Amino acid sequence: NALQNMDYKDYLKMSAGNVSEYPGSPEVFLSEQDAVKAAIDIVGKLLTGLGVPFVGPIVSLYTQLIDILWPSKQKSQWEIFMEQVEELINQKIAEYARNKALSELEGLGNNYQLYLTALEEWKENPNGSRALRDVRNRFEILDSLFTQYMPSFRVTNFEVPFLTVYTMAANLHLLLLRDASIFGEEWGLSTSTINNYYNRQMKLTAEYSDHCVKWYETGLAKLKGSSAKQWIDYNQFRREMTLTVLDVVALFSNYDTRTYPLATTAQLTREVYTDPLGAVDVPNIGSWYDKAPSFSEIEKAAIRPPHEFDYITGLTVYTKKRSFTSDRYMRYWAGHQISYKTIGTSSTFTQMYGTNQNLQSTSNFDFTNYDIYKTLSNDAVLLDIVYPGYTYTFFGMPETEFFMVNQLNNTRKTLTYKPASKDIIDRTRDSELELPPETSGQPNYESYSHRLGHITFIYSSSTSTYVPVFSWTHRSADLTNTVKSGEITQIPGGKSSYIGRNTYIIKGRGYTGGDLLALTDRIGSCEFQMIFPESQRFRIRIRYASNETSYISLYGLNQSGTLKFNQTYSNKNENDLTYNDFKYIEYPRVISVNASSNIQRLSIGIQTNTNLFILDRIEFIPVDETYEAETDLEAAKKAVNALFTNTKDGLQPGVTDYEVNQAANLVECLSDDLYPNEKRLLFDAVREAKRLSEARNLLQDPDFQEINGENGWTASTGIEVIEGDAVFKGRYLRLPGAREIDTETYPTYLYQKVEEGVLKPYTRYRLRGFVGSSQGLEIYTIRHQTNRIVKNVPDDLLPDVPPVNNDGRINRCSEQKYVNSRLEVENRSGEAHEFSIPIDTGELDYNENAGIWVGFKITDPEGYATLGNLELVEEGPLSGDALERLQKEEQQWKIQMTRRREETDRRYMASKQAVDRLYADYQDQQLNPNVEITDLTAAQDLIQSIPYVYNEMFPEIPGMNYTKFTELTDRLQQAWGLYDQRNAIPNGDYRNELSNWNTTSGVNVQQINHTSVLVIPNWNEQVSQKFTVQPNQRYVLRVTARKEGVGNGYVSIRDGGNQSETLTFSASDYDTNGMYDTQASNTNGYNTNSVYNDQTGYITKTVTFIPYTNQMWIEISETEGTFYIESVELIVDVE
Repeated sequence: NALQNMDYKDYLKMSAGNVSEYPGSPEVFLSEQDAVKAAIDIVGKLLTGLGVPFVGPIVSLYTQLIDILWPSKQKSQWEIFMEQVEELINQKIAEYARNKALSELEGLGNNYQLYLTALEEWKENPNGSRALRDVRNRFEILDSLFTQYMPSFRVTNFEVPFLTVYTMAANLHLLLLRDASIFGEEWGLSTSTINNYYNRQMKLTAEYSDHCVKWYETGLAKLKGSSAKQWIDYNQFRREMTLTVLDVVALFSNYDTRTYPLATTAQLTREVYTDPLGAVDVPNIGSWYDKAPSFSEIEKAAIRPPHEFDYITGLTVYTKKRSFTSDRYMRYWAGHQISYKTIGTSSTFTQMYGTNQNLQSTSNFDFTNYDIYKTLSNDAVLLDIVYPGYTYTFFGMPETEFFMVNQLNNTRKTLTYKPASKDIIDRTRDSELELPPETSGQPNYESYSHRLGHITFIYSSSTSTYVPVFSWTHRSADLTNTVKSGEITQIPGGKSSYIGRNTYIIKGRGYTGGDLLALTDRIGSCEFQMIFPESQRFRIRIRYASNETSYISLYGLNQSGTLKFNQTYSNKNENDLTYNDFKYIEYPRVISVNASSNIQRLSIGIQTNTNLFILDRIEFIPVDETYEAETDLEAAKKAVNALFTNTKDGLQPGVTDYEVNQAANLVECLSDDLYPNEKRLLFDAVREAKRLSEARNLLQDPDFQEINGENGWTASTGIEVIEGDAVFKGRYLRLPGAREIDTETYPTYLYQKVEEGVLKPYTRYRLRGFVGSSQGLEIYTIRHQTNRIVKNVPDDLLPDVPPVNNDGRINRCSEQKYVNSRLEVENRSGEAHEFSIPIDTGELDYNENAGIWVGFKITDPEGYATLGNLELVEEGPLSGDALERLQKEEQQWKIQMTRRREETDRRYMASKQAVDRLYADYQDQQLNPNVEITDLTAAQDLIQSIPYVYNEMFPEIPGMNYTKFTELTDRLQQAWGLYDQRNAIPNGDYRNELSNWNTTSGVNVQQINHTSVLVIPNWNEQVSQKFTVQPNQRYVLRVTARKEGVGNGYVSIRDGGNQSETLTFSASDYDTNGMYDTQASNTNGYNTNSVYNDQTGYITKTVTFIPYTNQMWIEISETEGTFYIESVELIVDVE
């Protein structure tokens, strides 16, 4: 059969069996095919050697690339790359520029051959000075040839037709530079020489990428049109230029050996589309597209909008029949339902295409667990001629064969769609002409480059258009998101799973191998589902873009936490991102996963405040067993060193007491097993740092051991000292809210004076502290001016879940790590935990001894504060502007003080003279005989009139005259003290309320003008007392009282015999002789009266008395009205 037509030549094709007239149609026929076949091989080889830094695998990779780009076949592969695009866009590169480029490329080839042999020489003899010369020389020659020639491949006017050439050359150039950064130290390159190369490499990665994408996009735009025919051409360029340009560009980022120091697996997740399945260019008949929908109707119908990566599980095809007569008919694919899913879910999706009406039959296909690596389709036409001689044509698809390989057990199978048709015209279409397998030894079911992903459909009943369209995913994109232990695994954002939420996916431009995931204010979270078949430690890295600075949170893999991201770009749409708009962030927590055959989940979400985060890919980086420990050491070595000056024997003044404590906490993280000596030395250092903090701190009692002690903190009742609690190391203060009792509100306060003795002139100091959380906390600094700030600090450093778990003891290591990550978010407007307030001295004065007051207060009953690490430190001498403004405040001050010392010295000397008058000596141990209660109240009223006894804005703190006030009050009380000892009547001035007095129930003592006054409010009401006296001694009784209203007030004294005396008070005591109108004679003859109303007006009356018994009674009463008694006094008469 086959053999009887065969020619001897065909038969001598060892295995000669009728595919030796197209023996690799995608290998060596049309130049678009051979370009595509070569690009698919190249991409396929590069994927196996990403990250790999060893000389052996790199030599064999070059061996392979060189055999593809510079074969010894009679046509140049570079020429084929030009033809490919020249044909697609129908423009030829001008003769001279085309020939120049081909020359230079042939020459590049000769130089690569010599690089490869030198590289091989060096592998065999790595320390031979000849081999080192050779490999270095040949590298330097290639680099400068690339630099010379790259402009040759982007000649302006011809950027698009050159694009494949440009791409493949740029790729070699980036690989070349990569070699420098891995082999450079061994070739003898300087550190700086290597750095220059690496910097050039990263600049060039951006230039070449941005050029490739720009011009892909421009080329594609110029094939836009309005007809179906033009759509085919537009899509061809999309497909071919993805395979030949964008797939290569997407690898460029992985050639960075600093970011990728070991083997890395990349995944191309973009979909590509094979040409639509309808017949074209049928002799004397035409094409499916002759009568078809418009360009934009096909773009809409055939091409899926961006979506989460998916794979096909099932298909139901709907078949119709078409006849013009009964002799001849086509049954064809009229529409379909396709079932598919995302990774890891179990949720089946279904979509419907085309029509399902007026059907002949239905065909079902199950593809669960299989990849489809190849399709054979029939593009058929039905042609019929009917009376009276008119031709009718129908284009449709009556047959496909799906070639399948099992994902798990690797067996092969074929499923066929083939309804009965009769007398139709057929051409077969093989998917491998467009998407060939990789060139290995291996069969296509092992080496396929793409699998069938989805099936769309171009449908119009008007034009009888019924055309399936197949999309395809690259092999490098797995269906399980498996993460292996010996490599960096990349998982692009498109490979997230559907869990029921909408998801915003942006169209990628080629840079990333696929589409981009975006999180927004509308859709805040995504989930990934992954298989981890081995137990391993990893760290996570994320490749991202954003136009803001905010943070993400990560949940899953037995942990959760937060990560800051920094703005990467500004003033662009998210569709105009270029290479340099993408950066990396690294999560600083090592993840432990246990090996499991089931899915493990990681969810990523942004905060309430955040608008946009664009996720390109997440990366798993394997780490060994000591990585966590090594990085903890590095963190601690840094934080401790930052405490000290260069000589290591002092604190920098910008370093806070809180920071000393933070560094100490991080030292705790160190492993005793790995770093005992390093840990001991860092402990030694922080201990010394803490002692240094206490030495420079000008506050007494910074650890709060002696509250209300001498020359330390003065504190209101209720303030608590806490030790052994979260956030603060050692001891801190909790200030409660102000206390309400009935009408009165009693504030919480804490203050201390720093004395003049420890200060310096013309110097700046800083009050610093840490607030855990607060509301209504007032902080005061006082030297000459008083300054006040209010802090309201949020309670954002404690967690809402246990920070320890079972082990309920505090762990200062994990506590500080958590607190550090919270101080890392950006709110410094009065709500920062730290505070630092400046206080400036001018001249010093040991007499004034003004010092510096620091004060804290809460007036709000609902306020509070936790407060620690308090310090007052010297910053340094004032100079420049700060000094001038101080000399101004100071001079403004000295003027104020001069006025105020004058107000003081008068009120003072007046007060002091009143008190001087109370005594009959200069020692103050003897009272005058003649002093009465009224001399005491007068002194007291004047003492009360001394001003500036208290600070105006903080009255609990002493003012300039506190000392003067206190001295006179002590002296006044001493004298009042003597008065009561002298007074033979116990409690005669009612300073002990009503003790010693027998009273009826309505008698009370009231505070009138800061003095005790006995009140008798009604006439049924009485007071008396029996007390002892010396018989036959002359006493004098002195009564100071005010009688108001009708009637008389009486004070009666008697002995136990026949002696008694009665003093009478009445409102007649005030009535006045009267002006009697200026004694009826005064200038001109005008009138003036006197005043009978003397309200705040007591009268003193006296009477002498001799008791002839050792007992006496006093009795106080009234007939009516109200009687007020300031003092009853019974003293021995001096005469």
